[PDB]
Amino acid sequence: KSTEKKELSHFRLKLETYLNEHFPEMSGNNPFITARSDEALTAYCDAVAQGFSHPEAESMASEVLYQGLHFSRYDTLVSVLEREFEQELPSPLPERLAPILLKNKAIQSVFAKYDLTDDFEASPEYEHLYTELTGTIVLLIESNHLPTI
Repeated sequence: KSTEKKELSHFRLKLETYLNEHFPEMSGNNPFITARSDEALTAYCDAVAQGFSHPEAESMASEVLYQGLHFSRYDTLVSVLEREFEQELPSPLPERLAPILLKNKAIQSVFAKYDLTDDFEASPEYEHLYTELTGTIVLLIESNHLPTI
């Protein structure tokens, strides 16, 4: 129960950091962070109870913590912008535009066609997504409809 407070704080901090970096749009969601940190703790306490070591328990609790959060739309937009638009939109623009593009109806309508599972980026369909996003941003720039500031 001291262990449980210490572990809970450890899982919460890891998830806060991970969201801050990869899902900034979700990073202030206290209901999710509380609920997901609680789930990871239960996985940890279960594993210990069933005979797993501390490192084993922490490892599998971390898989619980991060479950369904391996694919990041934010990260994908940042990468597209850095790899493909480096000349037209150099740093720090990728980090500033990606959150706004994430709210753009053209960009959303592209991501919505795909099943963004944890293993999506390894998927054949990743390359399709990436090319489609690149093409959309080209159109946004050429039509002078790129979101600003």
